[PDB]
Amino acid sequence: WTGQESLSDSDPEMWELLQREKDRQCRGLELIASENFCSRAALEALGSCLNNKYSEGYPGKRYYGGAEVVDEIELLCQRRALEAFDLDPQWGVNVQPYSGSPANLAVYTALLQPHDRIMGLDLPDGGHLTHGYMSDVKRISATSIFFESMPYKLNPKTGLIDYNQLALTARLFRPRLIIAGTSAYARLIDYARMREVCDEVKAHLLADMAHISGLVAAKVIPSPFKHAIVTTTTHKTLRGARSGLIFYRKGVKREIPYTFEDRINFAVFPSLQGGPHNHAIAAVAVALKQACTPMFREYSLQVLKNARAMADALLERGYSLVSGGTDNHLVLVDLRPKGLDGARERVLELVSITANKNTCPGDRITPGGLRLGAPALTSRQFREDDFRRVVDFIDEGVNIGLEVKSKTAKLQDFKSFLLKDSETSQRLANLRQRVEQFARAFPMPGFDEH
Amino acid sequence: WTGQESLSDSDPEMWELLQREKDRQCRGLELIASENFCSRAALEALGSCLNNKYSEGYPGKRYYGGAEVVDEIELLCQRRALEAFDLDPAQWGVNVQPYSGSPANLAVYTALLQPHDRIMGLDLPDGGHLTHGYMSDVKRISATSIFFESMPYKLNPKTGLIDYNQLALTARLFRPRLIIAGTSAYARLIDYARMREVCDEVKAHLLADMAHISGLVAAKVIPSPFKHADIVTTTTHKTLRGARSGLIFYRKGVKTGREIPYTFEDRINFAVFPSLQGGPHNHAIAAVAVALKQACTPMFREYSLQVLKNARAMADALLERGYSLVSGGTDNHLVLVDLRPKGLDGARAERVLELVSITANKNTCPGDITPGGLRLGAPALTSRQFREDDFRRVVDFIDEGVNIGLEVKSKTAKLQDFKSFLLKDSETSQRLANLRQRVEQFARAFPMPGFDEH
Amino acid sequence: WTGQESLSDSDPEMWELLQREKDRQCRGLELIASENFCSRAALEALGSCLNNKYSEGYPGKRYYGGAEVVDEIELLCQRRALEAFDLDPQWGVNVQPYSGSPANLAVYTALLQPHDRIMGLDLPDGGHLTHGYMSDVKRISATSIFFESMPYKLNPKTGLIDYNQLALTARLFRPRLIIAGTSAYARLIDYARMREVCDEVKAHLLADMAHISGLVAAKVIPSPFKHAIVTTTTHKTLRGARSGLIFYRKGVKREIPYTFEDRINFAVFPSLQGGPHNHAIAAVAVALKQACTPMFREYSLQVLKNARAMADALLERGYSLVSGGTDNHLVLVDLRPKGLDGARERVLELVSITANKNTCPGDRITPGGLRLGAPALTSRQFREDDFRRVVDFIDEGVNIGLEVKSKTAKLQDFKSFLLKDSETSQRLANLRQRVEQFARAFPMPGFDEH
Amino acid sequence: WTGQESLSDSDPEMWELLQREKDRQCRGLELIASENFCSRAALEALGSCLNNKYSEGYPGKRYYGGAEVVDEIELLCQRRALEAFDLDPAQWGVNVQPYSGSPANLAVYTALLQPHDRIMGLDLPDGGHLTHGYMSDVKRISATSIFFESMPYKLNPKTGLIDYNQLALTARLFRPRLIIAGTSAYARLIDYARMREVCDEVKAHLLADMAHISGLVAAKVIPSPFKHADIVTTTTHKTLRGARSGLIFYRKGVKTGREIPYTFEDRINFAVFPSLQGGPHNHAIAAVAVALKQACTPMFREYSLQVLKNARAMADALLERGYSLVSGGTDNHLVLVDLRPKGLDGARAERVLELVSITANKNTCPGDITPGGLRLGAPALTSRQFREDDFRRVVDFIDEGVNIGLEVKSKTAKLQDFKSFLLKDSETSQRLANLRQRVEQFARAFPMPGFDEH
Ligand SMILES: Nc1nc(=O)c2c(ccn2CCCCc2ccc(C(=O)N[C@H](CCC(=O)N[C@@H](CCC(=O)N[C@H](CCC(=O)O)C(=O)O)C(=O)O)C(=O)O)c(F)c2)[nH]1
Ligand SMILES: Nc1nc(=O)c2c(ccn2CCCCc2ccc(C(=O)N[C@H](CCC(=O)N[C@@H](CCC(=O)N[C@H](CCC(=O)O)C(=O)O)C(=O)O)C(=O)O)c(F)c2)[nH]1
Repeated sequence: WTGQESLSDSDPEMWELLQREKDRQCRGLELIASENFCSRAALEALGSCLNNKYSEGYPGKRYYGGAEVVDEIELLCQRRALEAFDLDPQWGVNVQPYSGSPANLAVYTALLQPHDRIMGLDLPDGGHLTHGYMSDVKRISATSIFFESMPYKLNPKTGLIDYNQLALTARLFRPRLIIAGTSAYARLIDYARMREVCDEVKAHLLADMAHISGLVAAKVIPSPFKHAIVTTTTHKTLRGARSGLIFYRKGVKREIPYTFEDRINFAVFPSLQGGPHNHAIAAVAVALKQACTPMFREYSLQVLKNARAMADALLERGYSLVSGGTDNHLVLVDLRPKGLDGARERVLELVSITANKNTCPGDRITPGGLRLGAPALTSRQFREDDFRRVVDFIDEGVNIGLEVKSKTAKLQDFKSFLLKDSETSQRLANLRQRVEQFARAFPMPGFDEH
Repeated sequence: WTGQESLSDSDPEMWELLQREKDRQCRGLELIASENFCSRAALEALGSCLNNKYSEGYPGKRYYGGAEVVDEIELLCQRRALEAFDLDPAQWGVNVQPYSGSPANLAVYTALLQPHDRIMGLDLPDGGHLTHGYMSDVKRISATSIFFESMPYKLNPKTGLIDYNQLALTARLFRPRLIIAGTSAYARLIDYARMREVCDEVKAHLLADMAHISGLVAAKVIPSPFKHADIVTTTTHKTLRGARSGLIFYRKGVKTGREIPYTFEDRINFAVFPSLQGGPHNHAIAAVAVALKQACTPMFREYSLQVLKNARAMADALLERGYSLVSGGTDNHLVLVDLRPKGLDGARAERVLELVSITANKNTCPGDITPGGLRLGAPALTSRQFREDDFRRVVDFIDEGVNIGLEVKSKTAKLQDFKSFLLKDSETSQRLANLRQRVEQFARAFPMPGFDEH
Repeated sequence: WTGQESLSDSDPEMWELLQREKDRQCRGLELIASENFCSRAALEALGSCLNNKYSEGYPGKRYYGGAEVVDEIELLCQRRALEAFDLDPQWGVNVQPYSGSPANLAVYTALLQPHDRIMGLDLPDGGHLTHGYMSDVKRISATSIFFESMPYKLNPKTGLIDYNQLALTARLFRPRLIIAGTSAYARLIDYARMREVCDEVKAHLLADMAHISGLVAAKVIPSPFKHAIVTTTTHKTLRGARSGLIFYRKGVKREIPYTFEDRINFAVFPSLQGGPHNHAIAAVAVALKQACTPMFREYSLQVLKNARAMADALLERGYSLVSGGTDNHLVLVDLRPKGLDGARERVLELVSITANKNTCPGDRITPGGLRLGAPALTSRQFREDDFRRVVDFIDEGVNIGLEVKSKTAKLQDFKSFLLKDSETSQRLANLRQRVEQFARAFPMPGFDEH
Repeated sequence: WTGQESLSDSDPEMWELLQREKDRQCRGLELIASENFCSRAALEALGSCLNNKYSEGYPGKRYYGGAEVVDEIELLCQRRALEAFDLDPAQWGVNVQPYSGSPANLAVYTALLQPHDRIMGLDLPDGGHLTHGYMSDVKRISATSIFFESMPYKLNPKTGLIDYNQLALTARLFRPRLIIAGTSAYARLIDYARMREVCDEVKAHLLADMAHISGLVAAKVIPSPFKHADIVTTTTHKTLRGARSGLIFYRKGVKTGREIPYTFEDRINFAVFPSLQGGPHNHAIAAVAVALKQACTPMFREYSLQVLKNARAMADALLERGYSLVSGGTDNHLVLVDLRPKGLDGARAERVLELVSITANKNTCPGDITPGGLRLGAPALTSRQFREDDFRRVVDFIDEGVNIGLEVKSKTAKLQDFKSFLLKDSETSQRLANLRQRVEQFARAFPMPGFDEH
């Protein structure tokens, strides 16, 4: 045993399940909002020898040693972050977060004291749990256990941010930080609006560029670097490895400076994390060079044009859509007026198009909508003529659930309907086969084999 | 643009630094204790297409969909983790989603302890990690010390072993809710049954950190903490020779007439998700499961027994050169040389051997901001098929390297001037070039796990 | 030296200032809302030998010994509390709080965990600080430091409790306890209203009977013992010594019981306090027997009739009045439409009628109204014909401040106006003399001498 | 109804119990340490018309109005407090609004410490109060332990003195923000300069509790803590022979070129109001100021020297009867008899002497839920013009009373049965009646401060 044997011959049991997943990602049209298909160039760096380097430290201030190469890869991800997200090196960025969720908790540990107060878009309102979600029976997110805070909702019959129930709940809550983060929100954030709301309440505003990372970088969608520190994930829209970073402003705000400088750096290490995943830091810096290319500018223009083409086709098929339309990479289809809901995701799962339940902007265990994300298959060189091609397959998939829902009542029986009916089982097996035949016809980033 | 281009031509600027570090890992003698060289089989799965699967959920309990195949790597990683440390699945459970060892430690705190509850951990300048609860005398630095109150338990400064007396004493005076038997820089073994008797007298949860001894415990090479602890956290890398991730081992099953249950299973699983993390790094989950099956093989046992034999040969050789080792010696994978009797501190050595391409780290010796010792790690080069005869050759290179720094200390005074002395002195740099190149010729001659090119 | 010498001969320096205060309390018409004049029978028990008894314990569960007499005085205050505030001994009461503020913090330590959440009427909205008041620069009340919580406001152009901004801010805050407490609020609390709001939000509702203690006891004003635990002070309206108590429901709410039982008893001791002020517990129990008398029923009917007579006379004099009128013991005069404000209290201070600034229901350092309390001089056998007699003296006092305000700008100069003008100094010296001559003509509870 | 009726005719039901307790205070030998008999001059001011003055504010900084005269009692109470303990007003300040000693202690915590900061205090079963931070091994009971984290510092169990070694040790391991030199049941004196060296090595605020030694310090009878402490809290009653209130003493004035200031003045004043309290109990503020001027007189010095002489005569007499005293003896106002060598616990004695009209309290002796000793207090009867010859007569009555309980223990077993034995046994009750009545004849013969009638 040497340690350089092939995965196919060292452990064929895992090689089995590795390329069975590569099959399913090519066999199916992944329309999950948070999902993307990383490039081979970044996937090669993700599984590189940089995993064998413990670099607990910082540029010039490392507690270890021998981090010669890792230092310049360290700063290059920073330089590429300042170049993919313009502005004078006036701005600083930290690239050590293990993912997007640790990036949000890090900024809280950096700027907020324990049990300090936050404002955040509720998870059933277009956010993730990192934004501060307590349930009415239990505290769910650690951002809600270590920091007390209250949800920030949007207009339930308009789909845009409710700035009336915002300044109201703000003056009555006086938090130290609010979040303008998006997980399921189809339009644009008014940055200048909430910035002065944050000084009326004396709060810092933080967003999540998780679903718009590449949209802001290619100047296709507006950026916060004149109206906001704000954190983001590496993947989803930037088409990279699983990591995260935190964008903080540096310099003056003698004049008063900006305090968002070394406390964020101190929060990710040595406060919350330890060894930087240097293989991920380099993998994403390859995708950070991807973000400075003209192809990425055209790819990003493709994802919005495709998200609007997906919407306009979804619009004509008889679907109501919260928000009114779309101005991002995502769709928030409202299926309740069409007799469908979010949970009855299982039907399209056995057809091999992966979606997710989404909180209905205004309903009452069963959600009422679902969330589709364009950039996943748009990375497969999809087009708008192929983006109304998707819609007929979603329209066909809805009709299978719409008919079995009329033949049942329970949903423990609705999902068992697709298993024992042996007639809908004929209809699903045939439906996925053409979805598999269609999905396999487009290129797929990454390795041909794994 | 297709997305399947080679890294060498898509970004030659990173291909530049990718094999320049692969050179430096072959170019240098990595003596860091926490560092290892992962296997090629795991690196292929680590940078696989499993990064393109968002599986926010749990095996069979996922809020998303299409998780048919991606689930099976999780449950197989579960079974392989319970098999690498010989735990029958009806008595023990394991969670394989922690992104690393630090999120794994904080997850157990959020799972069993309430905010501002009390923790006890070996102090960092005494052999512990930051996740164990380390405050400075001016500031709380680690998040385990901000969200949870904590107090250190130090060692006997003239014994080098964990003072298990000043632990049970101050525990009765502190009433903590969880104690850690976790080690980052300590050359001997933790008396787990001892810490078991302290943890049930005060009613506290006992957690260990197999971070530096995971594979030593996996090969049954050293006594295990899975019989004297309720929780056990570990890293997937370090001694286990895997990807950078973490695990959490919790006991399941049975613990008036009615029986006491076990509460850790569903509280730990809730802490890692949806409380603290989000998308599970499945590319790492599969990579560490690949190193988990290798870890159940007789080859991994032989490797782990070699790590001990090499760590003791490195220690016994350093002893004869006139060096001091706290605790007296070693029974694990690491050495903790005390450089104070040799007229040199921890930091100034760490710079000398760094520019010679022997990677060490400063370590604080019981006594005194600038340390006086270093931490040497066997499992890094033991994975390079090193032997004891090749591990006393390393020691002579360290002994020769110390004398280079020991002489510049006589020619300088400060340490802002000590580090620029080793750069411009065309005579000590000439002596450095011979030692650095000769270590390179020695280090480059050994095999290296992973891709030769990547 | 024996220890039984008279205060007049042992320390004449303090006897001087003791009977100079008894002069000023008789020489002036105390119209402070929180103020009352205690009876001699209770004042005698307040300075009794019960100060020399350390009774750290509880009925039958005392850690000390020899508390034979103090036990029956202990329970008698309880029995008199259950008799002055009817209902089956279904209800329990704790009589150890040192005052009213420690009573509120005790119920929080009893039912709430540290940093749990509260809802409370803001201090500038009719509450005290015990209700949870944070300033926009500093946390002021300890109820706001040990428990995070947010204010509960009222309708700013109606004066009644804003139940729209109540259920709104409630669902978005999900606290464990809300307060319905009054310090400056002229009307009645809808108890049944907020009780079900407290179960929609899953919160306990606590009030402060501080300004209505005797009004609820004589059945003149509605009680909470069917729609609420709720704490109160001993004095203000009950005309007793300075202490406090906490009223908690006992028994069932097998059936689920009420948890408000031994945790309140544990919070006042041994958690927050120590030695019970037994001299105060007995002094107030004398005033608790006062609350079961027909005279107290007629006295309480006098305070409301006088508060409405004071209002109706204040109404006709050209004063606007928030809330619309009055249904309690208090007045919340709105002086801004009359060119006066709250701060310009100094004028009537040198005239010897003591008032206090009150937060204007809707203004912008200088408040805009003041708070008068009827039960203070109503204890001096005042009448309604004597309660419009007050109004002309308040009307005259306003006109002194209204004219000097036109002759100055600053208020550091407005208060120095009444010192150096030597013409308004003639007008104030003459004004207080007839106020002193009028106030001295009525009986005064307590000792003739001290 | 006028409001000026006599208590005897307005409520004869309370006049019933008012002089029935005044009887019982003359009827019995009050041996409680914390208890004293307040002066008539203070009782007149305590139940004065100053209860009818709401003065939410501070001398010169009141948010209300008409506080002309009521202010002057405050500032005079300030001056008299600084004069009773010899503190020049430019170096020390005092706050006179705390309702008692417990709100005074928590006020200093809210003033200088943040929530969940750390406190150190002598454990309650070791000689401390609850305000010092006492948690049980199952529950946090005192509010000082819920809002602030804390840990006890115990005593040497075979010395009876405060272990100042296991204090500076565990302090370096605990990094507290404030330590207390406060005592509730400890017969010797606290080494303040010792606790001063521990409190500045860890940078912590040193606070004392003169609760049991306020008047002993006021008469300069025992060494004072006003030279080795930044804060000092005290009760107005107990040894100071005043009304039930509290005080807080903080240092003011001066503590690179620039000088260090003192931060306690405006932080302490803000904690007592408007943070924690509301209306100042001015009737108590004036009452304690009356006892504060008496405390600066040679009569109060003679009384305080007598409290020591009587406490030592009580101790030396108990020693000869075959009783044990922890610490060895006494140098303050209290005795801590250890009843375990006499075959009897703390609780069962406390019942016997209670029904004989000698008031004691159970006290836990270093060793073991049901104590084994009691706490005897001199200043209660020393205020009744007691002498040492009259304080060994008390001891013989305690010695005789113990033998009554020592024999019933041989005739019963439980303590639910021990307390009903002393009630229905027409033979031990006959022996109790002689001892109780003869203590009554002795106790009734001494003067009593306060009203004879009230
Ligand atoms: N066994 C063990 N366990 C582990 O876990 C471990 C290993 C190996 C790796 N690992 C895991 C990774 C270990 C990570 C780690 C460790 C310790 C500290 C720490 O705490 N050091 C302080 C000094 C740190 C300190 O003063 N920080 C100041 C900065 C002040 C400054 O920069 N300059 C001032 C200027 C003042 C003037 O103007 O005069 C000066 O001159 O001092 C602050 O934060 O404020 C100390 O050594 O005590 C740490 F942070 C981060 N082995
Ligand atoms: N030097 C000193 N300092 C002072 O400050 C001081 C003095 C003199 C006066 N002062 C100031 C006043 C002192 C105030 C003070 C003191 C101690 C405790 C305390 O903490 N005691 C616990 C037992 C207390 C305890 O178990 N409480 C249970 C109740 C459980 C129960 O009632 N029954 C169960 C049934 C179980 C079954 O069904 O089996 C049983 O049987 O045990 C709880 O709270 O849950 C102990 O002694 O350790 C205290 F609370 C309150 N002298």
